[PDB]
Parts: sequence; C-alpha cells; structure tokens
Amino acid sequence: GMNVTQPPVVLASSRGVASFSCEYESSGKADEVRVTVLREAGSQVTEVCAGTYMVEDELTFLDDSTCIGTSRGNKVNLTIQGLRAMDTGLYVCKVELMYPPPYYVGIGNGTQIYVID
Ligand SMILES: *[C@@H]1O[C@H](CO)[C@@H](O[C@@H]2O[C@H](CO)[C@@H](O[C@@H]3O[C@H](CO)[C@@H](O)[C@H](O[C@H]4O[C@H](CO)[C@@H](O)[C@H](O)[C@@H]4O)[C@@H]3O)[C@H](O)[C@H]2NC(C)=O)[C@H](O)[C@H]1NC(C)=O
Repeated sequence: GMNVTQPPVVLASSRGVASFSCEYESSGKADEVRVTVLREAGSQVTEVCAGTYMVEDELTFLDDSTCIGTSRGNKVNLTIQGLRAMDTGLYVCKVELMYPPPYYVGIGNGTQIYVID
C-alpha cells in the first residue's frame, strides 16, 4: 500500500534547526513524488512546506526560507530552520505519488519536534 515512516521525536539545536528523515514503502511505481510537511495539533492542521522530486535523482529538491529537503529514491531528509520554542509540535510527513498513475497517498505518524530557547 503506502507506509510512511519518520522518527517519533527530534530535538532542535540551540540555533533552532531540526532534522528528520521521512521514508516510504509502496507497491506504486513512483517517478514524481510530492512531499508535504504538516504541523498537527489534534484536528488543527497547517502546511509547513512542500516539494516535488524525481525518484531517480539525488538532489536538494526543497529549499524555501524554512525547509530544506534532500531526496534519494524513496528516502528524504527534511530540515526545518529558524525554530523557536513556540514552534514545538508534531510535524507529519505526507507523501503523494503524483506521476505516473495511479495516484497513491500516505501519511506518517509524525515527528514531535521539541525546541529549547
Ligand atoms: C540524510 O542525511 C544523512 C546525514 O547527513 C545523509 O547521510 C550521509 O550520506 C552520505 C552519502 O550516502 C554518506 O557518505 C557515504 O557513505 C560512506 C561513509 O562511510 C562512504 O563509503 C561513501 O563513499 C562512497 O560514495 C561517495 C559518493 O557519495 C564517493 O565519493 C566515495 O568515493 C565512495 O564511492 C559516502 O561517502 C555519509 O556517510 C552519510 N552521513 C552520515 C552522518 O550518515 C543521507 O545521505 C541523507 N539522505 C538523503 C536522502 O539526502
């Protein structure tokens, strides 16, 4: 089907940088993949950042002001920077196989990110 795995807990650095991996297992023949980071507090859901990458590549597919994502095959590293204590929360990796059809979607269990000031 579509298992998305990410580490349950991570600690931001003193500079406000937190890194976690997100990995997927699937029967789909992934080529184009959309990875979305969702911050979740119960039913409160907010999109943090998102990027598209090509499975056969190996690159830095995401680099907005806040997230940096690198990808290799079915694994990605995600890094969120500029974190402060109030940004503490559950960050859920969502993965979509976007092309070719058929479409697949999976959601991870979430990485709880703790930030000390
Ligand atoms: C997510 O982040 C982690 C942590 O930074 C990152 O892990 C790093 O991956 C690189 C590349 O796979 C690792 O370096 C390789 O592994 C060993 C180190 O002992 C070497 O044998 C390898 O050398 C070969 O490959 C090189 C090309 O990359 C050649 O230049 C070389 O001549 C050899 O042929 C290579 O150096 C590195 O060890 C890890 N770092 C850690 C701390 O684990 C991971 O890749 C990131 N994942 C994604 C999807 O971005």
